[PDB]
Amino acid sequence: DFSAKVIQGSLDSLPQEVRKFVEGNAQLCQPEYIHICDGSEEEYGRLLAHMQEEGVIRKLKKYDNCWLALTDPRDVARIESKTVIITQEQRDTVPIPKSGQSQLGRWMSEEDFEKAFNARFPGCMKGRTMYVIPFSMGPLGSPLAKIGIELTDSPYVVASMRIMTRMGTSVLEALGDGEFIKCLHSVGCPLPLKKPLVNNWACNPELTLIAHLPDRREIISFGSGYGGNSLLGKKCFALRIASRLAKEEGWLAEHMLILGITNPEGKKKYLAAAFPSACGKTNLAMMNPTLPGWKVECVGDDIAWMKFDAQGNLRAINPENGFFGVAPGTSVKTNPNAIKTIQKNTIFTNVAETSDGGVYWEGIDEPLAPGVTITSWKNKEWRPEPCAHPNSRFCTPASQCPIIDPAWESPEGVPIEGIIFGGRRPAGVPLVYEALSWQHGVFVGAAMRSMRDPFAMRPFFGYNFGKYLAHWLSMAHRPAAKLPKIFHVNWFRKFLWPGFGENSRVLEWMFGRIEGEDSAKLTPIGYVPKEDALNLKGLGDVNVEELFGISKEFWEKEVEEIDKYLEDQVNADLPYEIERELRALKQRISQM
Ligand SMILES: [Mn+2]
Ligand SMILES: [Mn+2]
Ligand code: NA
Repeated sequence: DFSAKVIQGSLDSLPQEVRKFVEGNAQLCQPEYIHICDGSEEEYGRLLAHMQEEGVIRKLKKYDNCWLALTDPRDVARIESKTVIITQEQRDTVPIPKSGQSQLGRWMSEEDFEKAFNARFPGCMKGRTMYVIPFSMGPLGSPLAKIGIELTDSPYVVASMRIMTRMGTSVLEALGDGEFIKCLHSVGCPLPLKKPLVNNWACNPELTLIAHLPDRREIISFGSGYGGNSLLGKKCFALRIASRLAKEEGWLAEHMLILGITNPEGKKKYLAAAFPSACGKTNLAMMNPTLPGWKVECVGDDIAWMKFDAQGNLRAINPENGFFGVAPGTSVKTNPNAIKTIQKNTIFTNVAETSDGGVYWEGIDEPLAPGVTITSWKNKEWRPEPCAHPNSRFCTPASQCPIIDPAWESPEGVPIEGIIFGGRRPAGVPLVYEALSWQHGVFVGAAMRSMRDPFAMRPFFGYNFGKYLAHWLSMAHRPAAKLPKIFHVNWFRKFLWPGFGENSRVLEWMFGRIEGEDSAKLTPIGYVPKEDALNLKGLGDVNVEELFGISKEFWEKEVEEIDKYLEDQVNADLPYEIERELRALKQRISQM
């Protein structure tokens, strides 16, 4: 019994299964106190003040209620070599490759994990508070939303999870006796400290391990307090666990932005998009379009959960409640909507601090006022090695985005009429092309690169990628399902295209193609825009010949390399339809 150690809330008031989870890991981890989070503003402010008192965070006096954390240099990102999924058979988690290691995930046996678990978690929270975070992934009470409970010994995680999810007493009420994802986290530094504490950031880099057990509905993470390792809603739940749930239940959990686009007549369409690059999604999702009368609005910039309703519409929600964006490259010039979002109630991690209480990073594109000296993320003076860590972050409420979509919290979701795959390619791949079919579209997603990153999901596949491809293809056999039109974009051909707000011109063409305009020319790789199909007013003389140019020699090599990749990495689980599209594309290119 742990009722004596409860410092907020009550074990009695919890649902029986939530109590089992809290009390069981309390017995294992042995925390001093147990804090059931209510999600309130009072709880949030006093927790920030407590982190301030202990040197864990610093207040940023320039802004309204903004904070800065500086971490141990050994704990600054997701570590893929210590990120694992546990199933009975390895084959269900990753395809068995013909050669070498799998690039599509990392499996660990139930037995191996059991040893690792017992060598870490017993007594790991000694002298620390165990925070119980009840959180909803998606608008509270949405039919697409899923609920979880995160146990953690890190106040930084609690604060960050308040921004990145809906959390508090309301989630416990909405949950009741229903199912939830069990999330267990520890920084892995029980008191008294065995190891020395670096920069007031508790971590155990040697024993760091981020484990997923989809069959048990469990995420178990140890040793890292950073981002995707500690905010277990973000990658562990929303992509890795969710994609397995999505396979079982007939929906999709994807690494996609969701944006709403409006034409000058007020007609609205929603698009989803997967890019492998860090900045690529936020650039597009928070874009200021340069075309007169066109509007762009953000539903989300990272995760999309998509399900077909009874009318056959692919409905999407953003399961997150905030933005955990990469800080470097966030420019006052070329990303003003993102900068506006972060001016209040934002937790920054590993960015540089100015003398006047502001933030700084590489690519901010705003010169500092005279006198203003910079302190780097290592807490030392800096003079124009980088001032901010390249994977440094802002953690900010989604509601504060100036162009947040009015339907971003709609429980039914938004109707996805188009899915966009993206890649940074210097040669060969045109500005934009549209997939010939759903099956070809799935192949396009599988052939993405900028290391190859199919669906932008390489580090996040929750199960076998071959079976993931088969799951995608199976959507074409759902009764009366209106399949989204699929496109591939490449802003970075050479640079022949300005990009930024001008990409709205490419989105107009996608919009019109969805409406059924004959504004397309057929090519061996798919449909491209016609001569004069794009709106180029205000751009001068852009080289549309070389920009939409399709070289026989390039694409011959491209399909060969895709063939080798998919044969090697997906192997026996590669669905016939993907191997068909590959040979079909190979054949179309041979006839050029
Ligand atoms: Mn203290
Ligand atoms: Mn992401
Ligand atoms: Na610190």
